[PDB]
Order: sequence, then C-alpha cells, then structure tokens
Amino acid sequence: RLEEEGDRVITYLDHSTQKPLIACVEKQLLGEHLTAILQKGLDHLLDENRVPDLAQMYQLFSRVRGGQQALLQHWSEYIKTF
Repeated sequence: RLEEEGDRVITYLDHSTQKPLIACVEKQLLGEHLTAILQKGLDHLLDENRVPDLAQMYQLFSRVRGGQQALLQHWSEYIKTF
C-alpha cells in the first residue's frame, strides 16, 4: 500500500505531498498494528524458525513505533517458556 502511494505521488500528485501521506500510511498500517501483528505472528514464526518472515518483521518494525523491544518481549517470553 505504501509503495502504491509512492507511485501515485509521482504519477499525478505533487510529490511534495508524499511526506505526510506515506507517513500516514505507515502509521496507520504498521504503527497502529505493531502489537497486533507481533502477537499474532511472531510466536508462531519463532517456533517454526521461519527466518524469511522473522527477517521481515525485524526489518519493518524499526521505524514509526520503534518496533524493537516489542519484538524482544515476545521473543524473550518464548525462550523462557520453552
């Protein structure tokens, strides 16, 4: 969704508008859902060692809400439990 906006801000909009639009895309699609995604997906991926998906989560959860630490908490709980 962000990439599609990235194209639309070039295709027809004045690209100077891109900053607040893409900031809003990530805030609304990733930021607001930081813990929703981590809680639903990370525990599973860690147990199955689904590296390709774990890599994406680590890399993507690094901006709007920090992402790190939240990743650490679910990760730590897995380790101690098992």
